[PDB]
Amino acid sequence: PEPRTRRRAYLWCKEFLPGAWRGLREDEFHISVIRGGLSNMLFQCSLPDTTATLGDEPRKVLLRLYGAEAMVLESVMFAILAERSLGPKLYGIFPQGRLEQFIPSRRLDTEELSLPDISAEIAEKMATFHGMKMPFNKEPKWLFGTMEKYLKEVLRIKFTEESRIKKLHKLLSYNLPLELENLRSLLESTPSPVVFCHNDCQEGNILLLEGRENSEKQKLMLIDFEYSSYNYRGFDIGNHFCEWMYDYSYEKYPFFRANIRKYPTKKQQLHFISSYLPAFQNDFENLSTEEKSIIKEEMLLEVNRFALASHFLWGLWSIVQAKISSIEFGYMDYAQARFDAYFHQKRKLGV
Ligand SMILES: Nc1ncnc2c1ncn2[C@H]1CC[C@@H](C(=O)Nc2ccc(S(=O)(=O)C(F)(F)F)cc2)CC1
Repeated sequence: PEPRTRRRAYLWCKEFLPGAWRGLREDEFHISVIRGGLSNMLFQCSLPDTTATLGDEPRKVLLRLYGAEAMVLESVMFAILAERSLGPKLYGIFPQGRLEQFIPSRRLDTEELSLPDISAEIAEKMATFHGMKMPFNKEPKWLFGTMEKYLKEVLRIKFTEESRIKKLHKLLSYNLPLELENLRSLLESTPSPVVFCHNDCQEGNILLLEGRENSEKQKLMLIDFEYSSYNYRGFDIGNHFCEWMYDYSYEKYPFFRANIRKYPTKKQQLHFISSYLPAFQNDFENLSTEEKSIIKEEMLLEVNRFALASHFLWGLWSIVQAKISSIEFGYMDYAQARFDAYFHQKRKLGV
């Protein structure tokens, strides 16, 4: 970072954080980039090793700059999740960004989502997240409201470059407005409890906590709640299952691989929900084998139907990003991949 912003960040840390941060000079302030870009930039700020801690205060903190009533809701949500220890602590909030607890950890990779212990804990963390009471609108308008929003943007897109017109053209040929109504119809007739959903539960949004790699059941934290809202539970689980097929670490264009064969098997899904249901309804454990098994089979139909909305939603989303995003990513190919998966899943389900 340039000297002007380095100023900004020094002051935030000095003005907002307790103990040693308070009596610290500009010439003892360490900050380096974690993630650059023009939106949601991340930086680690730290004390010198030479400087002694006074009280509770942390040695490292993460600074997050927004870059680019939405802010009120996200801030409140983040504060609340920090109070309940479900997210990183919140140390500072200001117009340009926030200071949060730095969680020593790494992101999971796509392959890890299928490891039984990992999958089981995600299901447990997700169930916990789904139990949160939040001061937000409890009507499930997010999913279809967001899909309509992006669809309407998609119909207005026009591309200057030539290959992009052809790609958009193939996508528009599916009759997106009509297909959206097909989806709504299917989902309106699929019962799914409304709950506080993460809405974006992918490997890059799950941290594996340092020094807990040997723990069986408490080694992960869910992060990045920008899309979170009251939603059908089926979406969050179906969305997460879709995320087994996609790997965003791929180092060449289009900067992702899709592997349709990596969608969880019946067995792997059952592994996930068998960890989910006990964690979401505490007395589920005490049902009869028969009653448990009826609930589980029903739940598989549910999440596999909702997985269609994941394909449809991120497909549309991805067309819009191709237009407006600064990030280096093959959006249009990703959109085609999500729609291919959408039509494949309808075939699999017989819808
Ligand atoms: N509160 C949080 N919210 C979202 N993500 C978080 C949070 N806390 C941690 N993380 C991820 C953890 C894993 C990962 C990470 O640590 N990356 C990273 C860390 C440090 C550097 S560096 O400063 O250049 C270094 F090399 F160390 F010197 C560069 C990159 C990304 C950040």
